[PDB]
Amino acid sequence: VDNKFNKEQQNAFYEILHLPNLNEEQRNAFIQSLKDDPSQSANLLAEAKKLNDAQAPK
Repeated sequence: VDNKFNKEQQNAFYEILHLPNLNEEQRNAFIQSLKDDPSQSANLLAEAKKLNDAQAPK
């Protein structure tokens, strides 16, 4: 994105797009959240990361 978001948000976005033990509802709320407030992306990353890892297989 050249006029939409920044790399920090798109790198985080891809990071989220790569979560294998995530769900649509979560991946959606996150992606959307990222699309809403790109500034707090790193937060949605660490959050989607903690969630994906926390909600993953034992």
